[PDB]
Amino acid sequence: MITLKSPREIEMMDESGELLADVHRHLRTFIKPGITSWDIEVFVRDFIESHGGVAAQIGYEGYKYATCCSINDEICHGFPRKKVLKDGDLIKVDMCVDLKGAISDSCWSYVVGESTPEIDRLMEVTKKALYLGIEQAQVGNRIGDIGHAIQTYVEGEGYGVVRDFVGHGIGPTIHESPMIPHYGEAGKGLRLKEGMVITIEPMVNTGTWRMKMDPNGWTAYTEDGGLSCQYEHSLAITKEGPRILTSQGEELTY
Repeated sequence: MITLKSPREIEMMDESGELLADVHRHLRTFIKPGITSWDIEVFVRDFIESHGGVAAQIGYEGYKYATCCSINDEICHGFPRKKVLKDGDLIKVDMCVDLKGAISDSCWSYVVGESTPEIDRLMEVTKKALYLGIEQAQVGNRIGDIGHAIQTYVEGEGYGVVRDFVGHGIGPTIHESPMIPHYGEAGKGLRLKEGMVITIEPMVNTGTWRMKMDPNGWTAYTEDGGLSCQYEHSLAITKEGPRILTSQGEELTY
């Protein structure tokens, strides 16, 4: 149930991740005030599919979309909808790609139009946090090292680290064991081994880390109305150290 991938599998997951990365790159100019999150769904789904892939979230546990679009105080699992995006919206776009059977997952945050100081700071903290996480993903370190790197940094900046959602393994589906919490204690619990493929995907809130659920069973809101932010990568645990499968270019450049 935690499967270890072979070099060839990892390779294909890397090719899957390049297509998803490429969708993210194209989102940088497509996302603007006046579009809806439904337009993002349509565009992402057409891009993945016209390049041979399958949007792996469709049918996952009944989910119907290629994408999650979580706006502002929505933390994760927002539905793309025909609601107009505005100046100042912070939208997290989550998508998964299955390219010839190989899975990649990656959520990236975008600010729509003119940003604010509050949003520029939150996004830069969340993204740093992802990368501090990824640093801890070495063969031999343990899963709690990843949570401890993230929580210490996020909390030191004044923010809450969501707790109710966590990273996970990937391959052969979009969501496998093991769990990767984004808070925790260095040196605990499960040990990372070569050939694991996982996501790191901290969700960071400006105020409490607590959430409430929408009636739809999927979408989560911050409990206090603070903005929430997420960045995610898929990565392979290797002897060389973490190989980021969904990289969009040079790290922290984007």
